[PDB]
Amino acid sequence: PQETLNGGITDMLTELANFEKNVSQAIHKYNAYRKAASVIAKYPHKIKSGAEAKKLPGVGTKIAEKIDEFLATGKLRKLEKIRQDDTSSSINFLTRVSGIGPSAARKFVDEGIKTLEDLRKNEDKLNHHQRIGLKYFGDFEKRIPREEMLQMQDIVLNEVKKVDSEYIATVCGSFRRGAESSGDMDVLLTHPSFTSESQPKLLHQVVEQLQKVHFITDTLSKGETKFMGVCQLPSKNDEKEYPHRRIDIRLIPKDQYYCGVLYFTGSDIFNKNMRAHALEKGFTINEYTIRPLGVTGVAGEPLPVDSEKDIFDYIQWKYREPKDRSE
DNA sequence: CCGACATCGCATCAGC
DNA sequence: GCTGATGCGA
DNA sequence: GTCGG
Ligand SMILES: Nc1ccn([C@H]2C[C@H](O)[C@@H](COP(=O)(O)NP(=O)(O)OP(=O)(O)O)O2)c(=O)n1
Ligand SMILES: [Mg+2]
Ligand SMILES: [Mg+2]
Ligand code: NA
Ligand code: NA
Repeated sequence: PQETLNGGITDMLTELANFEKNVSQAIHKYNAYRKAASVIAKYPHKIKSGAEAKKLPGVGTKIAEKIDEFLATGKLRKLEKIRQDDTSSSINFLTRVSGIGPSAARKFVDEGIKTLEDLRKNEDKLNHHQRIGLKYFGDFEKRIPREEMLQMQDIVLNEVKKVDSEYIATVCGSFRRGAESSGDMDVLLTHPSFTSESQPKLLHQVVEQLQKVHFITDTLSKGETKFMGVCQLPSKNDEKEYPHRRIDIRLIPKDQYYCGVLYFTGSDIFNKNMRAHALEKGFTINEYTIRPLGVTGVAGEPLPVDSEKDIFDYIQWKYREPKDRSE
């Protein structure tokens, strides 16, 4: 029930997580540190020893050692040192630009480019995605109040039906889990003339419409089944301008619609725990189709599903509402 | 001691 | 020209 | 880094 309880520790693991991801390029250590931080964050006691923390799932030998040091000194020497290392701190920060991953960030820092200022000086060395992530650096780190999400949802739902009233658009992600604020907007899309069976420009025409009314402002990537870009709420004539926001639109076949709603509603860790738990209950689920495993796991055919708890029963879990799907 | 920890679409690079 | 590998964010 | 084969 508390961030403050073991906050010194959970911050330590979060920092260590980011450096593995961005500097050491180890996505699973990043995931491992996060898991440890999470379960420790829900632990309703103030941890007194590393042996005490090791008891929790996700916490093992090394993190136990790290906790002992922190508790008996108040610092982590490995972390103190990596904090003050110019190269490692520069690589880490640069990855906060959308489009710049660990590879490119390491590349830029190697040739002397270490700040936003240096980036804004070297546009020739940037792909289109990166120029936009740089441009809207501040805004993309701002959270979106649910009030604005509802306003955003209004424009989207309106223009979708305006193109063709047989479309269905569902706003998923954290917004659908009911969160008070979101980091971006996720839009699920479907149309009767697109199933797992076979109208050519379904995604293009929705996007084209949203650009027409000046909702979508930039395009990070776009194809037949998926769009990633930037959007903006129009301002009140006297009042100031809104931040540019990240938006993703994806086109999913209608006959697989609900599995997509489940997945893109999330959450992140929740989907990992469902697909890790299907493999022990003789199932295997992705964003398209839950399939009943065979004996050695030979994957049967795509079942029917006409609501989200259909899936929860196949897998035999209690139907948790979206608001309870953080993990 | 050692591999799994999920897989996806799209931009861009490596190379025939 | 093309296919495939990689990086990236989800 | 953690878990389990
Ligand atoms: N790595 C990831 C990231 C997201 N997802 C699914 C669950 C996420 O809810 C859904 C959308 O990703 P997302 O926008 O990045 N996260 P989410 O919407 O949950 O929260 P926010 O960042 O928006 O606030 O993707 C996933 O399965 N694996
Ligand atoms: Mg979201
Ligand atoms: Mg998103
Ligand atoms: Na443990
Ligand atoms: Na980034």
